[PDB]
Amino acid sequence: GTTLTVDLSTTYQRIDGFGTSEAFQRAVQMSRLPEEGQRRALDVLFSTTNGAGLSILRNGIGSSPDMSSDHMVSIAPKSPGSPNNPLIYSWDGSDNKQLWVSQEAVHTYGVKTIYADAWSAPGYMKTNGNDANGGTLCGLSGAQCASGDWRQAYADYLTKYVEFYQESNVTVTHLGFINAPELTTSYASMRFSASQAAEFIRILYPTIQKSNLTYKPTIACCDAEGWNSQAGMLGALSSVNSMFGLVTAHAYTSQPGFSMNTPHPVWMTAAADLQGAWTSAWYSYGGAGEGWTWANNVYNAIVNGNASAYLYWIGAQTGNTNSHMVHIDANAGTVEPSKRLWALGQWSRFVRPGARRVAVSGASGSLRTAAFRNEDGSVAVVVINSGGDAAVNVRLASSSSADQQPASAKAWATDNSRAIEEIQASFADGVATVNVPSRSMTTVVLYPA
Amino acid sequence: QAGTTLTVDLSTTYQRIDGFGTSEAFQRAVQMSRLPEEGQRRALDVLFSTTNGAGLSILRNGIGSSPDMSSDHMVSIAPKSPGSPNNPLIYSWDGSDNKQLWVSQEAVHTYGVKTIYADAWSAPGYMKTNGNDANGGTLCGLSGAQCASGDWRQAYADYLTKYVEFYQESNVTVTHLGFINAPELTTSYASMRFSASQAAEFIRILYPTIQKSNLTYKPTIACCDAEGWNSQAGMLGALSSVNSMFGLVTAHAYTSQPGFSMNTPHPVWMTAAADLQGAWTSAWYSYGGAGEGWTWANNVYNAIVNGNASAYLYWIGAQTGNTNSHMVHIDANAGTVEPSKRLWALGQWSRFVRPGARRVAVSGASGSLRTAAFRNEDGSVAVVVINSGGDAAVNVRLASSSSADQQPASAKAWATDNSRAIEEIQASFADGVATVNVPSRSMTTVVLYPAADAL
Ligand SMILES: *[C@@H]1O[C@H](CO)[C@@H](O[C@@H]2O[C@H](CO)[C@@H](O[C@@H]3O[C@H](CO[C@H]4O[C@H](CO[C@H]5O[C@H](CO)[C@@H](O)[C@H](O)[C@@H]5O[C@H]5O[C@H](CO)[C@@H](O)[C@H](O)[C@@H]5O)[C@@H](O)[C@H](O[C@H]5O[C@H](CO)[C@@H](O)[C@H](O)[C@@H]5O)[C@@H]4O)[C@@H](O)[C@H](O[C@H]4O[C@H](CO)[C@@H](O)[C@H](O)[C@@H]4O[C@H]4O[C@H](CO)[C@@H](O)[C@H](O)[C@@H]4O)[C@@H]3O)[C@H](O)[C@H]2NC(C)=O)[C@H](O)[C@H]1NC(C)=O
Ligand SMILES: *[C@@H]1O[C@H](CO)[C@@H](O[C@@H]2O[C@H](CO)[C@@H](O)[C@H](O)[C@H]2NC(C)=O)[C@H](O)[C@H]1NC(C)=O
Ligand SMILES: O=C[C@H](O)[C@@H](O)[C@@H](CO)O[C@@H]1OC[C@@H](O[C@@H]2OC[C@@H](O)[C@H](O)[C@H]2O)[C@H](O)[C@H]1O
Ligand SMILES: O=C[C@H](O)[C@@H](O)[C@@H](CO)O[C@@H]1OC[C@@H](O[C@@H]2OC[C@@H](O)[C@H](O)[C@H]2O)[C@H](O)[C@H]1O
Ligand SMILES: O[C@@H]1[C@@H](O)[C@H](O[C@@H]2CO[C@@H](O)[C@H](O)[C@H]2O)OC[C@H]1O
Ligand SMILES: O[C@@H]1[C@@H](O)[C@H](O[C@@H]2CO[C@@H](O)[C@H](O)[C@H]2O)OC[C@H]1O
Repeated sequence: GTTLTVDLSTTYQRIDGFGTSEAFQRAVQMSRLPEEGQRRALDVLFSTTNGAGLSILRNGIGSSPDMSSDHMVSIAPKSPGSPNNPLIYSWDGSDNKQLWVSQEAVHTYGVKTIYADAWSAPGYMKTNGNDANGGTLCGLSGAQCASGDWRQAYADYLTKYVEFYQESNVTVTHLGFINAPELTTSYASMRFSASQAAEFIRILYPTIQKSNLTYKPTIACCDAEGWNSQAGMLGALSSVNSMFGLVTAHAYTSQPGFSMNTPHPVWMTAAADLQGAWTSAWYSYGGAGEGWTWANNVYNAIVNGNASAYLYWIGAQTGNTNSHMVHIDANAGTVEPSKRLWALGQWSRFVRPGARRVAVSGASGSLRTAAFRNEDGSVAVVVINSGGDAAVNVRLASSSSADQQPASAKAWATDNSRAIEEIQASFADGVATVNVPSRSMTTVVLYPA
Repeated sequence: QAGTTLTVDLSTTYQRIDGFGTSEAFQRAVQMSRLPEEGQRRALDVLFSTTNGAGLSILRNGIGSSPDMSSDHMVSIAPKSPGSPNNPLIYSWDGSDNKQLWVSQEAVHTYGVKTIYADAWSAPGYMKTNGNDANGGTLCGLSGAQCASGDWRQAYADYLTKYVEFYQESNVTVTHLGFINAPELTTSYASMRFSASQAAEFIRILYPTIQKSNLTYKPTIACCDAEGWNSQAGMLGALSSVNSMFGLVTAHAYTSQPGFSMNTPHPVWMTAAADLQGAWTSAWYSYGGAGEGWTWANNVYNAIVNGNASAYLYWIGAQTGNTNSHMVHIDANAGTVEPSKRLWALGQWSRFVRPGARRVAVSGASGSLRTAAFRNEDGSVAVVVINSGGDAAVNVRLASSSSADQQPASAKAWATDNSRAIEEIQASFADGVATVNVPSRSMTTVVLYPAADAL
């Protein structure tokens, strides 16, 4: 059959993980389910044995005065009157139900990567006096305010949000201070040029470093709405590459189809079929909402976009568009996972944080392949099969060390009939033989003893 | 103060008490079986008799993991590997289970025990990363434990189910089932290392295996018999995803004490404690030392009132040897059995606080008295009085708020102390109030009985 030979001596990017968000009170929607529904939603998102095994949670650092509509209330919703005054913190022990989701992810399911991102400063820190409708942080170049220079205050505020999480037994590992900085919206939004982002990183970095935080989070930038948009910010960011450690971008205004010129890992932090009528299907005709489509979208972001992580926009939510992976039926108190959840899971269950992408060769026409060596030495080989059932042999290169060689193998597939379902893996003399199902994503894993 | 009045408020309730007990694992049951017939009967009586012994209501058995009965090892029902987990397991039943089946049959059919907790300390060696039931190692096929020989997770679930079926076919119902013991500890004897995450992983496999089995009674899954409260409490977060698939939290009292309530929806049992290394003593009170009956009466109190425990098991019941690892001493040469006052301390609880009792509020204790109260399923109310002072005149009553048909029509009392082993004392009863002289340095239990069916 087809023989796929993994070359562990040819390496690419590290994989930090896969995930999603419950921002904008999507966590509050989850919190209103019955106990059994809450548990099923958390399980299908985070379970490493019986769900998607998502390894990254992205939270919003709320900017709004209250929890009206779907707004994320800020930890400091009321102005202290001057940026020279201590901020007025009113920690509610909830953070828009994101603290609960985070505690479950970390303490119940073993998630270790928590990305907190502000879509805006509080309104009193901004040129327009409002967390919505754009505007900029007071005190940046070209943004003087009568009320004062709020740059250090905003750095102190973000540091305090991370401290509140720490005191609630959750370590925020990555910290963002803008989202879609190129776009004014009717909801939480804030306009920074790439230059202003560099200016603010020079203030935020020493604030974190001098803080009493147990773990100093890595600063991220800038959650632009597409690859091209974020790539256009990298020149101005290059002066501060010693002071941040993660580039973030979405997949809306352009696709993750090229390697960005940055020394940092690059995460694709939001993608979705936002407008698409709800479908739970794996494959029907290759539509934009189909699980098969999203298995390939992830492949493309990793192999062509050089992404180290891939986050779907929203995990569990109500509504009937493909903006989310897991449908909440608030009436029945029920939870329905789409095959998009299982697409992201077919990746995340087997390609764990700290994996290194490695060369695989031998694929035929109708197979797209990628390989990853996990920190534990397990070698996950992804096979996306656009044809009929295919006999595939998976092995390491001749030149592989005996300590890298597998003593056992397993395989799982997602297709129309399967949700990360274990399939037979014949194992003889370092070689795993699997029948990759028609129109499936199959992951074959080679385990050392 | 016409004595100290203890007033029970039946409207204020706490946890249920499932019972009190011990184990005869690691061939301690074999040591009992070697006694002359009268010695066997005396050992069984002092453990289980509800009239003339400690009335222990729970037995904890080991699910043997060893390839043979060398040393004190518990031989497995499946000591020989089938080579591969695709192959049916090879069951080699000996009709004995390291003499635990006999102790169980006597407990259930002679003495009325209804709760039988079977716990594996290891899978058989051939199912593990180290190929041995001792020296730790992990079940093959769990996350972080892939084995050349295969994935033995389903096999181990099938094996545990089959152990329960062999008991069922020998007319004993296993009510509770554990699959690890001290999962944080590697030892030179039966031992197996699981993280809390691995335990949750295995529960997701074991639960449906039990539910689809042909067992007459589906036992409740327990976890995880950690060596202390702190160690077990640290496992609860990873276990919380499978709270719909198990029903009992278990922990020991070695590496920390049962001094706080665990955050779990399940009943919590303290399934092993002992003065393991203390020189044998049979005494109730000498100075408050680690082996004394008085100290163990207080350890039970603390586990129930401060630990929120629903059950309390001493490590071993009857055993040979010269330490306080056990409650009842066997002299294999004399063929004799000698209960310590630790046996009588646990019986001073278990005789009167029967399975299903609900802990209830009691007020009025003076400085020398520690008190707790329990409403039994039959409406009888057991009031424990632990008295560190001289003889204490005490009155025991229900709160005036009580329905007149909850109010006792009779009362009895028993005490354990340096001279008494669960000995009846006077409970003078007038107009719903029991009056007792609680002896110096004793544990006394006063029971208020409603009239019930009696004219
Ligand atoms: C000290 O230790 C105590 C334990 O020893 C501990 O007590 C525990 O307290 C918590 C918190 O108060 C209690 O949690 C509540 O539980 C309610 C359900 O309780 C009933 O079901 C339980 C589980 O039953 C399963 O397991 C048993 C054995 O495994 C079986 O006997 C059962 O058949 C059943 O098995 C089935 O299900 C299993 C999975 O669960 C499955 O594996 C199995 O195969 C099978 O299919 C019982 O244990 C419990 O029994 C108690 O109560 C009965 C009746 O009084 C007694 O007779 C018993 O002796 C025993 O004491 C019950 O039968 C939940 O409903 C409740 O959740 C609701 O409320 C919360 C908020 O508190 C809401 O967030 C939630 O959404 C729920 O809301 C619903 O109900 C409310 C009504 O109040 C309503 O307003 C709302 O709209 C909605 O409808 C909560 O989870 C827990 O039960 C206690 N345990 C026990 C054993 O009592 C105590 O806290 C400790 N103290 C301290 C200080 O820490
Ligand atoms: C893909 O992304 C990785 C980062 O995830 C890039 O790795 C960097 O490569 C440069 C140039 O060789 C090194 O000096 C950096 O130290 C690397 N960063 C890390 C964190 O490893 C890699 O260059 C990217 N690939 C392409 C084709 O652009
Ligand atoms: O510029 C026009 C484009 O269509 C954008 O609006 C798209 C792609 O860049 O942007 C996306 O719009 C929808 C956003 O979702 C919402 O977030 C706020 C919340 O209150 C709403 O309920 C959501 O619909 C998404 O964040 C954004 O990337
Ligand atoms: O880590 C060191 C500690 O002292 C542990 O050894 C203690 C308390 O955690 O653990 C206890 O050690 C003795 C064990 O009893 C033995 O069980 C196996 C049997 O073969 C032996 O004869 C017994 O001594 C006890 O189970 C354990 O809790
Ligand atoms: O490894 C396999 C798991 O991936 C599988 O998980 C299931 C995925 O589909 C969901 O609908 C189920 O709830 C979940 O259990 O279970 C089998 C296991 O071998
Ligand atoms: O109710 C009382 C029993 O608890 C008591 O049991 C005795 C306890 O001490 C043991 O040494 C004896 O063998 C045992 O009979 O017996 C008297 C009864 O009133």
